[PDB]
Amino acid sequence: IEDKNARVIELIAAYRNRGHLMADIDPLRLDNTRFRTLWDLDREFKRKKLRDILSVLRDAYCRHVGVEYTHILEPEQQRWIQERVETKHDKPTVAEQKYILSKLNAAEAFETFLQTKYVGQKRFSLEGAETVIPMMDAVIDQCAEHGLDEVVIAMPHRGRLNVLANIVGKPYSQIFSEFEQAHGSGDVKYHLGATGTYIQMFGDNDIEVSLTANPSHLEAVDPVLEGLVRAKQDLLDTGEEGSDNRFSVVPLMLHGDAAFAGQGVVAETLNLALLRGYRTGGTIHIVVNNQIGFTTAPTDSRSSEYCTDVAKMIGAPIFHVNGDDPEACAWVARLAVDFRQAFKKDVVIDMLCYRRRGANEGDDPSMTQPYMYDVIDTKRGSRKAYTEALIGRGDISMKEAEDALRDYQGQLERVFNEVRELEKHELATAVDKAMLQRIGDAHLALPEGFTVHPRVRPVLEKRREMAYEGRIDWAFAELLALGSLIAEGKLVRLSGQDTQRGTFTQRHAVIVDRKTGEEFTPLQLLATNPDGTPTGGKFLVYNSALSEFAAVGFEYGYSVGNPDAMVLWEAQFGDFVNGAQSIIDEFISSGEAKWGQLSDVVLLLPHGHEGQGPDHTSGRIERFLQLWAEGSMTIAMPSTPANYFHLLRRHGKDGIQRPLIVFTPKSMLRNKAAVSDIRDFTESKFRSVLEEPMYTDGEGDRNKVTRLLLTSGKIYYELAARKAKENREDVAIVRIEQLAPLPRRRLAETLDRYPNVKEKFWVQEEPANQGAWPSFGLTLPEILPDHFTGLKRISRRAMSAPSSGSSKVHAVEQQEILDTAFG
Amino acid sequence: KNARVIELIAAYRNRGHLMADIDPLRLDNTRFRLTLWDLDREFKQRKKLRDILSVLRDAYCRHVGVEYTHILEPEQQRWIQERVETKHDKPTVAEQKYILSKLNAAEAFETFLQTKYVGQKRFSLEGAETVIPMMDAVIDQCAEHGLDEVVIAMPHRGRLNVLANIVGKPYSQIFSEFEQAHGSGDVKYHLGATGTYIQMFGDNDIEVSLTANPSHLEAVDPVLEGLVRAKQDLLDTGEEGSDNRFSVVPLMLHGDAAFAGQGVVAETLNLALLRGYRTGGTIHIVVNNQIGFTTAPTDSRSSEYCTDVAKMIGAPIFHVNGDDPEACAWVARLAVDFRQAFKKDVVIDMLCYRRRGANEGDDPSMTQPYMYDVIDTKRGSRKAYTEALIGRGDISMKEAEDALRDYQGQLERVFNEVRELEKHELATAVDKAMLQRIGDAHLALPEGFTVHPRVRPVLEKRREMAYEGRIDWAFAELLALGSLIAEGKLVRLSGQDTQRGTFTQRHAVIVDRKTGEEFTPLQLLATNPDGTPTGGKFLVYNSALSEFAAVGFEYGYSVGNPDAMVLWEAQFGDFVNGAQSIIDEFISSGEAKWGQLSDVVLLLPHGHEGQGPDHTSGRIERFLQLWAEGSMTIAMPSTPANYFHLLRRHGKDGIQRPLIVFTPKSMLRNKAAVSDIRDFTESKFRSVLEEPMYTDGEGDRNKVTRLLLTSGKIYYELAARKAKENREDVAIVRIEQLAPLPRRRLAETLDRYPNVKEKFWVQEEPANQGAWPSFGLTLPEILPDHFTGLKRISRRAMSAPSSGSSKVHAVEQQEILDTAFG
Ligand SMILES: Cc1ncc(C[n+]2csc(CCOP(=O)(O)OP(=O)(O)O)c2C)c(N)n1
Ligand SMILES: Cc1ncc(C[n+]2csc(CCOP(=O)(O)OP(=O)(O)O)c2C)c(N)n1
Ligand SMILES: [Ca+2]
Ligand SMILES: [Ca+2]
Ligand SMILES: [Mg+2]
Ligand SMILES: [Mg+2]
Repeated sequence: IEDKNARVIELIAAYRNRGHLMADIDPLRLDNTRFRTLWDLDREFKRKKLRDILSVLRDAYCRHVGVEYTHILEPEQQRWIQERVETKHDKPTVAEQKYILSKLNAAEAFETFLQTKYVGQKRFSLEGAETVIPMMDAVIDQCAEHGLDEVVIAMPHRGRLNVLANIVGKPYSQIFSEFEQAHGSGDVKYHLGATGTYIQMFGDNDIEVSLTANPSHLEAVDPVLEGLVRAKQDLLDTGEEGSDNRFSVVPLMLHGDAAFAGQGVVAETLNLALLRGYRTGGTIHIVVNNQIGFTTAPTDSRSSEYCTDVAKMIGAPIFHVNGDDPEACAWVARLAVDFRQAFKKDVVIDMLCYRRRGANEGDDPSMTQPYMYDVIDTKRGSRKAYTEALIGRGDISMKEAEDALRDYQGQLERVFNEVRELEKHELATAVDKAMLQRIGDAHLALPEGFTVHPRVRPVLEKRREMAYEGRIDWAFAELLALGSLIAEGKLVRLSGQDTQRGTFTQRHAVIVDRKTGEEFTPLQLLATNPDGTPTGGKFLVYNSALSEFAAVGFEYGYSVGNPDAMVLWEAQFGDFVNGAQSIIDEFISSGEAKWGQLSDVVLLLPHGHEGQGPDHTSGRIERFLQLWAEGSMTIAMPSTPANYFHLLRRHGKDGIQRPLIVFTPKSMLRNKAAVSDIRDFTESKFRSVLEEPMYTDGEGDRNKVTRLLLTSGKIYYELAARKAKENREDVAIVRIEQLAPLPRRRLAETLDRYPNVKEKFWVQEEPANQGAWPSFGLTLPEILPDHFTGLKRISRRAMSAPSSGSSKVHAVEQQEILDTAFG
Repeated sequence: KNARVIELIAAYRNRGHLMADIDPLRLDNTRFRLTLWDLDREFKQRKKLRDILSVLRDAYCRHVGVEYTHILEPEQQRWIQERVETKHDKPTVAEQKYILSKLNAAEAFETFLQTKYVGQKRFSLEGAETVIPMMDAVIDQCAEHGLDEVVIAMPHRGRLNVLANIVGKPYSQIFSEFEQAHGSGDVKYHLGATGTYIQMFGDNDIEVSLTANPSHLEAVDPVLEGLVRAKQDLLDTGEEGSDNRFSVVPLMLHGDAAFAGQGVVAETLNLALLRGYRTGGTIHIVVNNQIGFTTAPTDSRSSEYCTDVAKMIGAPIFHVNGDDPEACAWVARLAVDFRQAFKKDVVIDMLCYRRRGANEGDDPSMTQPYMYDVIDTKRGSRKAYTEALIGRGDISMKEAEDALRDYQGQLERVFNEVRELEKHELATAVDKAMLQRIGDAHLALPEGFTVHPRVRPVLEKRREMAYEGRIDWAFAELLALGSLIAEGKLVRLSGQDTQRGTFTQRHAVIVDRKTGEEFTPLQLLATNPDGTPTGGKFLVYNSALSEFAAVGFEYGYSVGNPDAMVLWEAQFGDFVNGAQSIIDEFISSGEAKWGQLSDVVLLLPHGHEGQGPDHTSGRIERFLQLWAEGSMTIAMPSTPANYFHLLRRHGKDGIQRPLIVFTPKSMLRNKAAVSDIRDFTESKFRSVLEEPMYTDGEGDRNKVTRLLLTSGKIYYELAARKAKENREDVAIVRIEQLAPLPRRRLAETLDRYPNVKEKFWVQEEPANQGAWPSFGLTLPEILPDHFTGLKRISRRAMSAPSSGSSKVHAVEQQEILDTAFG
């Protein structure tokens, strides 16, 4: 009947849409509520019997795999999943089953060794979650089967050393070398990066496997992994910026259930997944879902059914899999890789498991989760269970079962023995005029039929004029630096919020056709020599998403992935970079000292007191200076276009991997005094300390100076204009262009040229507790006591905010600084 | 045939929104691009296919795109389905005229603002004015449900319009001393406000408020939630209340690019149904003008809609055409009804356009030439809706002309009113019985309650400490909070694993070994011995794994209820940098910027113990750098009793100021770090502490030639070394209150050591960290006769808070102790 056939259609849709709500995914079965005509079952429907349709639906959607995919908007993706999930799956070969068991044996023997040999390692234990090892193995093996080049992993602490041994393939001698509290991070080896080669067992392919470094800040590494992968993909000419659509470098990202639901950086990183500036062709996510977060239950950790519900944001398919079924876990891992290869989109695997040990050393987890731990106490391991089931199903003989147990024992013996044996042993930046002229000419070498917006056309003509006649402004000097690096063969990646045009309408790195909307990148012409051959260089410029945390994390990641790239991230205003504070604190400022991991990332932070309020005034110079330690970063605030040009060229050509923090201008972009001569680009270098041009080039007399004003940034021009207005020959203004490391020798040598100075003042726009004064006021009299003893401060008064909220108050305070400096 | 119909119905319900006419600009030209005899056949409840298809097209493919089949609760899917799939009778002309009056009021405000003042184009609501009759419908529907208050959080776009036409603030207050291509134009764009909404066609009124915010888009989102939650707790409504009304409604506005890119959005959505954070569902309005400064949506997000993040918590989503203010008002009322029925978030994606540019003097056709050639052909929302009402025969020409008179009068009124405005232009000690009561409370277990065998000694020890002394840090904290509850104060404590405590020291909540039932010993102190309530309460929760949203929430909670004691605890101080935007933009600076006060406490476990650079520092140097006179109190107590007095002073001083506490980890179990009963019953907070051998023992201060100034747990190590070597020539002085510096108490303490020849600031932290960067510069300036020649003893300056090796940590710690006694 038509009514009966309709009930079947509704039944099929119910299993496809909501079957996952009844699938037997929890190996602990904590929730019992979850589970709570006969003649029609043998009737054929449109041609299969109802019982056979219902058996296929129960096997596919209500067994050990919960499939969520009907939320996906692309019908072809829903169809692809449906077809692969709704078929009579042939059980794996005994060889495949034995191989999964061997990986479970290796994982368990590793955990047993680690928890028996050392005392304080329980909090990092993978016990109850060992099925993640044959699962990761299946991901990597499937990537090798597709002929891909590398799998890059990011993960937290749980099972880290097991992943090093059984996935990366690192030897025990390297893993437990100089191996080391009830809480906190263990050995530094729980944080370091690693590289290895994975060799297929039943295939003839190999693939590179790497693991990126990370802090204890859960999920903070997520955008770093994406950036590192994208840099590697651009190097291999694969993916978005490549010749092929393979995206042959795969991000494999591990997570914990509580961190995946609560950390905002997860959503920000998922949001990058299909962006032209940030896509990596889909990430394979594995959530180690042990249904606990330290002592916190999932009902206090999230407001949704699953810890993975955030991934619905980008229409990713989600697979909830029972961690006690390593075959279903391996099968889902392979399906995930196939989906990622077919659609270049993220796949999330929610592996339901348990945490056998506590949240900290000496923890009795039944104190806060008595019910969960009374169930965990009855649980046998996933290895013993999978071995028991294979004999139960008659898949392996009793002899084969004992050999598997002696493989376990041999694996345990080997790591004890190997660690026992280990314990027994224990450049010029100036360019030629022709280079400047070429970059100028590039702004007018428009494609045939291209229509420039009438307001952009004068910018291009003025850049040709500047290249040939001088008075080069800040925005053009930046493009002269990047353009000349591209001409020399360097990859330049520039990104940030509205960075193609520039927040202050100054950059125009990308220009838009007035009639078609087609994008044109003038600096990209520098990637080709006049002979028509490539330089090897490239200009990659993007408008970022409205993120700071993920975007800064990505760019840091990108510089790690390709140390030969020039990577710049620009804040809309330096004031918004505090949204990426975790990246600044945990990776950029400290990654080198903590993990030996190097980055040459540039942060461009528009900075300056101009009356636009406390969120459009400061990049927090004082915070970056406080983070600095010898050799960790370079911190600068250039006052001239040419000095900024030389700063960027020195950074890209010095052969050193060190982050550069630049406090960049806003109104000073259009200050007509803030322009440079051609000779400043062709016959000079970066100057960490600058004197007034009247003393280095003019008829100024340094011996008339009794008051020395030390400063940095745009306030120089205001100080210099007041000096000229009042003909103050008794006053000299010295700029500190490089704030960190302090240019001690150049500063001492410059000050020695003013012998009649009776008083020295550090002049700054920022409040007394901000800017360079908190560090300079303490460091300058200590590093140079014969020069800075008695150094006094001229600044805004100390404030709890970077500035006043009133532009009227700003103007009064600015004038007060100028009147004090010349009082 | 019947099967094809079932599939057709599901296709409209699930994907009809992909074909709905939601974009007023119709930028995507590919968006729109079994038999006719079956159309007249009745299907199964018995309706013709033509009728089923008309209802489905009207409900899902007109000016409203409905997303709801992702919702796992079947009763919620059914509720939406039933209200959306009905033959909707067109509104009454009076209702249409009311919607027009709100568009009249919205456009007259924008015309005035963009004509009277220069530099206002980047904040313009032009192209998005339909958000005003939409917000009006939200608030009017909340008043119709008899609710108490609507609290709004929004960015700059249409902020003053909302002040005038939603909050009801007069023009004289909005434009008072009203003050440039970029940034924030006026402080009025950031300030909080409060008003009363009076219904037009009803007899209800409702309070309407707007919370303060920085320019950091979406950062205010968790702050709004905390604020509303505190107001709900005060009204005894919602989760911690007698009724399930949740009578205070969060109304949260957003921009399309910020809603998709900011992680704090997901973190705040994640709080929506949590017992410690739920507010009964938030009404979200996304002002989706399909642009983010100069950035197109394809570079801003990886999903079809800017609102796709809201699917995380199964919120229903309504995409509505901003050129249809009737559909916009209808969806707003439906959203309020859903929120009231299910106590869950509702998201309204209002598709509109941004008439002006991203900054003053911007020509947005430079970067979006196609969008702006379409915007240039667009007539305003008010003129379009007026023209539509004329064509549909809903209003006569006289009625349309009277609507234009109403518009013209509203525009004249603002100009005139602003023209007229321009013409005029405590003891913290408790009694022994209080300590004994808090001790006894730990053993006053409910009938049949089974204590975990490892928790029972903690309870018994607490009874012992209360009566015999040697009170440890963890108990001293509960003595402070418990005594405040006994005095009638609401105490809210939360953070990651805060019920048990990260270091298994707190046990604020204990769990029944057999049933899992929670017991809160301090909640017994909310009742007097005679049985009457004190008016106090203990609200303690395990937070989600968030820092940004959790810190934002607690800050907002203290703003919502200034009489509450609100404490947020970091698992380790090292993770608080994930909440840097809240520290920088609200906690440290809200008072100076907006006059907005908070008494929030941040508890940051801190100390060098060899657990690595992410389990060592709460970054004291960063909080000290943020501090300015009167903004915050910053402390690092060394004794349980001093921490007790610090919390009691904070809760009872009648001052709304954040308190930053650097709390211990191993020092929780240090047997020397214990206090006597008399320290709680006959003392007070001590900003400076001397060694007990000089204040209570036989020590001689005149023998001291070397003074060691320090803070925190390193004191005990310095004191133990002094004892071991009998170093009478050395004295150790602790600075318990780091900010504001206790200048007088410090000077008076140091005057008691006349023979001191050298002074050293001793700290565990690297030289560029801890208190030395600020103290090394401030102490010789504020007290030159005491600290000229002050020298530092510390770890060497580092780019990380510590070494990654516990072996390196131990060597460096011993080096500090040997230098201090060298
Ligand atoms: C950003 C951040 N916040 C807090 C912590 C402290 N912390 C360490 S483990 C833990 C609970 C983690 O739960 P989950 O994500 O489910 O992982 P699991 O330990 O269960 O594998 C927390 C809150 C952290 N390391 N990082
Ligand atoms: C956290 C943060 N990052 C960056 C900015 C700078 N910013 C100001 S407006 C803008 C674009 C906003 O787009 P959208 O959210 O769609 O709002 P709209 O201006 O279109 O209403 C940005 C990136 C900011 N204010 N806050
Ligand atoms: Ca370099
Ligand atoms: Ca207070
Ligand atoms: Mg977990
Ligand atoms: Mg927008």
